[PDB]
Amino acid sequence: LSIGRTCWAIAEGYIPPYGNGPEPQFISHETVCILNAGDEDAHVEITIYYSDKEPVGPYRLTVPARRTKHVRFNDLNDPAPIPHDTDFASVIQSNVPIVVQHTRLDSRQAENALL
Amino acid sequence: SLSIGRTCWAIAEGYIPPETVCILNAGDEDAHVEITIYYSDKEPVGPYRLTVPARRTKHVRFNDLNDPAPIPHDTDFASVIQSNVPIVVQHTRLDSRQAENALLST
Amino acid sequence: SLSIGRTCWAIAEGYIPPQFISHETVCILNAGDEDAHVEITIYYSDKEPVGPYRLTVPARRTKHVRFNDLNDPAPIPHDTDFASVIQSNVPIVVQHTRLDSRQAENALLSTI
Amino acid sequence: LSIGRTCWAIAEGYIPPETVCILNAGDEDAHVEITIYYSDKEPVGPYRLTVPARRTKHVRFNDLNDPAPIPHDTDFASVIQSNVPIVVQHT
Repeated sequence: LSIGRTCWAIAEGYIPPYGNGPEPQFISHETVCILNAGDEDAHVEITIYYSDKEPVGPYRLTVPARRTKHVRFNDLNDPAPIPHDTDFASVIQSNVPIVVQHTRLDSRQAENALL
Repeated sequence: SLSIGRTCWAIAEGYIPPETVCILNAGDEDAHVEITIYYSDKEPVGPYRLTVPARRTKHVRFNDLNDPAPIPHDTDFASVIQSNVPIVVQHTRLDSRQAENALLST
Repeated sequence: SLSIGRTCWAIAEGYIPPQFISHETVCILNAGDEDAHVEITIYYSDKEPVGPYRLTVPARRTKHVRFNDLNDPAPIPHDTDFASVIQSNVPIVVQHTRLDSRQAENALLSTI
Repeated sequence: LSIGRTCWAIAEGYIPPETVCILNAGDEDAHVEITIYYSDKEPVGPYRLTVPARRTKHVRFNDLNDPAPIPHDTDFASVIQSNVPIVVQHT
């Protein structure tokens, strides 16, 4: 039923600078993979920390009971989008235990060992 | 002997191309493992039974899982490993070599 | 007032040799309300540990530290396997990418 | 003045046709004993080795030979024990 905990911290965080186009496959698709094996919906709140400015408010998001959910940091926008080419860190909190795992590059980038 | 590890483990990442779970049972009692696969859009897929004998290790390829059903490829999943006795569970996602020598193969 | 993390961390691995490439970095987070006075110690396989590398991580702030940028007491010999111990007066969260995984990712990334 | 613990386990192990990085930030030498586990046969005796006080030490599994060398192209696992706390990391 309830595996994991309600508070996770990720000291690393970085979205490489790109142009005004769609982020490239050769870039840090830094994602936060979350699992909620529980029977109650997980109301996740993410806080981003920086090296020079104050923390950016609660980024709400939900992870349905008995479900997983990958969250690209780049896709975060409310309250605000994360400044690219900036070192950040994050804290993930939930009402129910969840399992969190940071990935610097998602699954389908590794799917390129094909040559 | 040793009863290292725990009876419950969770792996948030899981993805098969068109990953292995390494388990160690340093204990004296056989480990009756039950694996549950979670998805992002559908309900969990039933208990995948398996056994890890006492004082033995065992590498389980997720692709080799088939009963209740095979794991859909090109699909992001997650898993929960449970045992009656403490076991040590580990997962490696990015093969250092196969990645380091794929670059060479430009 | 997130008093998350602990006052002591250790990294068994350590090794110094575009933009999308990462390297020997120690990312630290201090979600607390008190400034973090971090002290890093570097260990080697053949010589004694190199003194306290002081550094500060302000309350409610993060901070990435390149091992290469460490210089006082002294710079870390490149092409040398080392390890480190990070201590603080207040709880901090410390994260480092396992050398192998790092090199590997950069390999896949490089690959056009 | 010690970090880490006296026991570590590694579920993965494989030498194709892997290094254990240890750190001993303590003031007492660490007498490490490694046990290799397999999927079909019993565990292979104590592989002794020492990690000097305030020192690190990388140990290639391939370099292990006493009691015996580790069969290549074979999936194995290991348990690392010490008389004093050490920090271990598989690579």
